[PDB]
Amino acid sequence: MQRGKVKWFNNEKGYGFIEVEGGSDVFVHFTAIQGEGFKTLEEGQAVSFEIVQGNRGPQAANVVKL
Amino acid sequence: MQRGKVKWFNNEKGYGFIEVEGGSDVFVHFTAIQGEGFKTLEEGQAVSFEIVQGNRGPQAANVVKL
Repeated sequence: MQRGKVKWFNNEKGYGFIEVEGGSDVFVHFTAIQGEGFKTLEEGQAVSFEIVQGNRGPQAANVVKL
Repeated sequence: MQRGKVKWFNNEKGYGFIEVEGGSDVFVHFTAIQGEGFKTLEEGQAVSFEIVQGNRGPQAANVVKL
């Protein structure tokens, strides 16, 4: 994967951004989150993930709570 | 976003392909499958998905079983 920290995530809207070292923030949607738990993330949370290119540009995939 | 059908899926390894009417097959990994329950797909199952590009080439995302 790749590593970063959740910059913010709105659990009502179902999206937020992941902050990365030496890079632009990366959009994260709830559908990308891994695990049986409720599909939410919280400010400051450590994650591993993959950057993929969709029709709107870069986005996270395979987002795992560390 | 579009629909297709599962071409095949190797349950042990957790990946397979979705076949698209008039288009190329799309690789699908279990981590893209939405919903609760054991992450798996069955040959012939209709699905909705999006296509993203990662380091390995095009792959499915937001795979929903219809």
